[PDB]
Amino acid sequence: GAVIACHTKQEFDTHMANGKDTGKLVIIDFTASWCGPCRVIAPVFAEYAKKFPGAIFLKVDVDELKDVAEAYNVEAMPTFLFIKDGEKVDSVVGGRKDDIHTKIVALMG
Repeated sequence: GAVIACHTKQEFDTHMANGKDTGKLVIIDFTASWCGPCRVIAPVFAEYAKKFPGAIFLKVDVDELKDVAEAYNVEAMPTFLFIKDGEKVDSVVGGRKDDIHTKIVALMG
């Protein structure tokens, strides 16, 4: 149960495809190194990955994958997107710890 940093669009796509194929919830943390709030939520997101080995936890640095961030209309940092069966199903804008846990548990079933 580990957070996977996706450093290329190709890396992002292969893990996204794995989640779609296996029916697992995928949670993307859209983050930046300049971002204070992102730094704060980072260890919490890492801990969720350990607690939920049944879901896939991806990290996307918005300045590294500018095209992926744009595709997801990322307009505040951090933004967490929840993907299920290929589609966005939910989001959390900001380091809202409890909200993130709640949605993981609810969406995983």
